[PDB]
Amino acid sequence: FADRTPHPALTEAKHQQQFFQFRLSGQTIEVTSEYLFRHSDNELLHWMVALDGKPLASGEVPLDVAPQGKQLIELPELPQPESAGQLWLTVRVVQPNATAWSEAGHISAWQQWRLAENLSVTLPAASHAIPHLTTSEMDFCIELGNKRWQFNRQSGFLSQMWIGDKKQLLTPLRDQFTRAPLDNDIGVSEATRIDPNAWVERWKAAGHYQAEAALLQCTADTLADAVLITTAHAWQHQGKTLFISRKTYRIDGSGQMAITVDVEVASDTPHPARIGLNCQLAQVAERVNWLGLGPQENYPDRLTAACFDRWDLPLSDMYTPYVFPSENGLRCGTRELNYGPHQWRGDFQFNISRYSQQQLMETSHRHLLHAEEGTWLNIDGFHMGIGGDDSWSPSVSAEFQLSAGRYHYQLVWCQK
Amino acid sequence: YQAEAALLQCTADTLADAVLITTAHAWQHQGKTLFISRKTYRIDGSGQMAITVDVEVASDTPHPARIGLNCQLAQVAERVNWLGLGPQENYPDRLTAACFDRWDLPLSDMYTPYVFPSENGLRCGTRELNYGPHQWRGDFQFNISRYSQQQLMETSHRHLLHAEEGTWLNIDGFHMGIGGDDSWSPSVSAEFQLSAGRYHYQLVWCQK
Repeated sequence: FADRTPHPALTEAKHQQQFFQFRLSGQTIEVTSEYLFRHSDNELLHWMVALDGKPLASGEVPLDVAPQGKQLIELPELPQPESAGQLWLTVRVVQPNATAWSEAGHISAWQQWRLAENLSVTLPAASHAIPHLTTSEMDFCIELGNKRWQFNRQSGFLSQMWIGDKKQLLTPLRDQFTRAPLDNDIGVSEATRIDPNAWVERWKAAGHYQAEAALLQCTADTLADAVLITTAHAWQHQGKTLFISRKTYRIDGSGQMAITVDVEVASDTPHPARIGLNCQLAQVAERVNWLGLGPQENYPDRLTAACFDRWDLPLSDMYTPYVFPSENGLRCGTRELNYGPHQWRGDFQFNISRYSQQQLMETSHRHLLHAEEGTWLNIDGFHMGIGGDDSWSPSVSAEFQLSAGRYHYQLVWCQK
Repeated sequence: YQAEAALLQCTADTLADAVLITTAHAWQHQGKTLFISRKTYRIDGSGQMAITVDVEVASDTPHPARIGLNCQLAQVAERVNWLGLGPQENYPDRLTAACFDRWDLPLSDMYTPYVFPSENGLRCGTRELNYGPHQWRGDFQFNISRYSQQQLMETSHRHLLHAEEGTWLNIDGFHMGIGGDDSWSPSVSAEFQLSAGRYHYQLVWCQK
């Protein structure tokens, strides 16, 4: 920024430009120096092995590598844990002494790998409570203890949740296929010249910002130990169907709501910017805690600098204050998200903030944004890349476009 | 090749207009779990059986060659009719020559008689498959023949293969590439390996 505060992209540059490259083969790390003239005389390697966030083993090794040379670091016998989960190894190069240009402790290079995974073969514990279904003309209502869910039979969405007598939502949980466009999406270098190939022009022309959801199906069924809700919606713009979404909600005796989503996208509509859900939660909390890539904003085509771990930040750090407001603050590769009493589990990307996508799209300057009531949550199964080979022509590469035609993802929503 | 399926869950439920069966299995080899598979079968009043499959693959097992279903059908028919890429054998990294259309061939043309027997006769990008009274719909790759995968793996020469009773059907949601930059070192490119960790696909099985 003009005051010399970093954008999140600066960390991506730092990581790709590092002077140490790493390879893993079994228990061995090979370190390669990309210095041309200096010996690595102010460098030590810290390694850590963690199991879904929890530390297991750790260590340090001095680096003694000639310019353009290699060093092989053998790791100790790593622990075999009992429990399920993925093991992660992280190495970081630390400069122990100050230089003319850096403090003591400066981190100059890092890298992360997956080690052994143990898949979870334990079935969930059978609860004695059965959720109860009530049918009115307008609603399906499910009760279990103090918890209550309500589904609107006309719109076909989850419209409210109660813990005790405290409402949890200000806006229903609905599909989202759009983002507040980024500068790379807008694709303009001269204010007088509009490119009809820019992503934002293609999305407005196809009617992605105006598309209306029509209900096809909304049904409720009692199983032995669960209530199952089934919905289907079609998004249409002037006759043409753009997207179809089929959903199941399974509410069991443990309180957990499992959401399964299947989406179809018309092959001749421009590929969508995302496939996910959004809602406005009623409560504002101070912290956000997640298990996934972080701690800074990261996107499918800008996530090599980010590391899998357990991260915990104040809500204000989950918003990037770009001077021209846009979609911002995404975290990819996430397995668990905790915010107030809610927990979401799955394999998803999310962003969380006090500004809606509609507000970020309508506002030309960051100082004109005002915090809305509650918190906006966007949870995505899939998200398009951001591009940036240039900013005045489409720059997202074909492997980061959502072009598959059919998409599946699942979430669990529970109260921790 | 030796992995054994252990049952985790098998449950049945009546809905308003359907029966729903739920199963889960784990494939294990000497303590280690390689794959988990969760399935639902929904049989409705129209006769159609909808199958939904979700698979998890351990990140440190070598990526699998395919993720699908197989069975041996009791009947032998003369023709195979499908809507999808064809008419010749095609694989995810060799399908640019094939064209989407409605194809109809005798069963014997769905087998490629390579002199050294192997996996053969796959058709990708398929939306509908008809064989005798059965119809399968979805988005899948399939192969159909009188030889099992076990027979093709054990037999060194094509003249020593014998037709089994009935027809073997393999229906895949996902299939690895075949490679061939060379044949004496791993040659499948990373975009054709099944490395995603989690996989979903669905089929409808009905009687036309």
